[PDB]
Amino acid sequence: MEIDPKDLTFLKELGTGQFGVVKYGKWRGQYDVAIRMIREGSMSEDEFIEEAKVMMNLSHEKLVQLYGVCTKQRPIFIITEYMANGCLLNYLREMRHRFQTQQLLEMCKDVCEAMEYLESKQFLHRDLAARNCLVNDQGVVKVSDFGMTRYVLDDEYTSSTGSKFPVKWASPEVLMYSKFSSKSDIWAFGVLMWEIYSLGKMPYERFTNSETAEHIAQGLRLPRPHLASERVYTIMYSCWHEKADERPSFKILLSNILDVMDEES
Ligand SMILES: Nc1ncnc2[nH]nc(-c3ccc(Oc4ccccc4)cc3)c12
Repeated sequence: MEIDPKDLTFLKELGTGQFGVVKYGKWRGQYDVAIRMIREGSMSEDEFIEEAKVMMNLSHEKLVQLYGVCTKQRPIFIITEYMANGCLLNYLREMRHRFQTQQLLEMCKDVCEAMEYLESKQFLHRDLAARNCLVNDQGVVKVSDFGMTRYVLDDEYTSSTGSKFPVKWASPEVLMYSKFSSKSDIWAFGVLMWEIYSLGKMPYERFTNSETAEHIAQGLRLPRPHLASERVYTIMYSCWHEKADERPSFKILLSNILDVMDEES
């Protein structure tokens, strides 16, 4: 819903992200929030604003909430639930010796639940990766920046061969046909699981985007992480079926996750 900046306070700088500067602050006094100032020239504003009202109506505990927006000025402001521990990728790397596999599987339940809610609303992410997931003060993981890639003007960020396109998280049908589906978000979730159990290592770190695309196209798949059990690996590997219809839905995935958690007792 629209927010009068009168009701906001800027308290600290969190840094500049892919879509502009971000700061920590307070909304209506009692709400810790992160206000992002949208880089000018980066977004299709009208389309993004209209879709923002939709992402406002998406609510789930494991999804970084959108509390409102300031659109009658530029740069547009986006007021979101504040995640004290920052990006999940850097959270994974900083506490490399402080995560037990039970906490890792928890982080996977969190992501899978958020993506199952997004699946059930027939809403696509289009860029699921650890760098777009955030962690709050209680170690809980939440998805964010969902559907944001739909509104980027830079063609490098959108085209299959763009220099900034996340090939290493993309399914074969996204690289070859630009066919986005919940199944491509599932492929991406598989890669994300690999990020989690790898404690934040870059998938195919030493591959050019092209080399990755071709290897993926010919059957190469990420190696089982050291901290991943044969059951966890089975789940993230099942996310990477060549045939989209052969990949299990996020609901079936969450169930498998819960089965592994139960067997981890
Ligand atoms: N919410 C944060 N909490 C702590 N640190 C942070 N750094 N950056 C952000 C951030 C802020 C706004 C934002 O817009 C959104 C929000 C939800 C969905 C899509 C887009 C996406 C990310 C952030």
